[PDB]
Amino acid sequence: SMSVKKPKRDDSKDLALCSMILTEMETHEDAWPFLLPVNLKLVPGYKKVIKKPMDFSTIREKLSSGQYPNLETFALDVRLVFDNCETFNEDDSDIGRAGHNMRKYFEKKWTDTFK
Repeated sequence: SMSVKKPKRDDSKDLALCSMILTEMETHEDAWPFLLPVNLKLVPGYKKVIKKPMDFSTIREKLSSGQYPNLETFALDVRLVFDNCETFNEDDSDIGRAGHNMRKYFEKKWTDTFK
């Protein structure tokens, strides 16, 4: 509350650490479905169904241009990529499996880096 704060955590490396996580996600062999925005002209249904499209290149652009106010907002976008994936793709499909793989891969890097 006013003049009553938990000890100040060092957040000075967060931008650099998120960047590294995101690079590792970009270079994973199963990243291919998430590297670029889904083409809303070429994929029927996607624009109407998926209210907040997200992908790694968009995350990268936001990260590099100071559009994430904090760690949590970066993690929410990353998770959105996989939530979107699950909404649109069957679990038993190459893309559905990629999504589950990448979320697991992500959450581990996340826990190891920040928890």
